[PDB]
Amino acid sequence: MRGSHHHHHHGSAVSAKIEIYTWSTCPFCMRALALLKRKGVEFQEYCIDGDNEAREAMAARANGKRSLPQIFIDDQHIGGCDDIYALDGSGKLDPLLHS
Repeated sequence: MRGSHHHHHHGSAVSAKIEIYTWSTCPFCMRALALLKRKGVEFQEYCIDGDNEAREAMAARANGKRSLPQIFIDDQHIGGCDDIYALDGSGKLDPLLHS
């Protein structure tokens, strides 16, 4: 196990769980995607183009909301494009990501 290792009782290593439900061609979804990509974070996109079932699954987790996109971090609901950009503008997004 050669290398410069970091020790702080992590045990098994996980990182921020970031999810975004999208339509690929939605300009608001695209805008939210761009922000996340710029940050360089690892995340999961659920592109649900024309997928009615997945939308109902999304709405179940997002306060019944069916608007796109819907964003989650560590299983907490962040909201849509405006929401994440508002958090970033007030310096609240990076420590959720989480740095």
